[PDB]
Amino acid sequence: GSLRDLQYALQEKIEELRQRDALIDELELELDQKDELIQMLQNELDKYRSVIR
Amino acid sequence: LRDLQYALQEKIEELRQRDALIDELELELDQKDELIQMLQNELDKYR
Repeated sequence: GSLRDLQYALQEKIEELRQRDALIDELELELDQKDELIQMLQNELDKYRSVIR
Repeated sequence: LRDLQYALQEKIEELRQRDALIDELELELDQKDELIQMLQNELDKYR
């Protein structure tokens, strides 16, 4: 009764954590991609300012 | 049954931590998007 309520709440939290963890993985993946893009962009700009920056 | 309450409390705390991290990560990627846009606008001066 109370036991079942607790069991469900725990199980719910465990399922919530796994979704949270999956989201985090996707986010960190997205971050690395944007990081690489920022580098590509900065390197590209540097072609034009190599000597004078 | 105290074991279940302690277990639940720990998961609650962990969920709070996960949620805080997600907020940070999301703010970060929003900000990387702005840098990217800023850098593209800059590159457009050179093409």
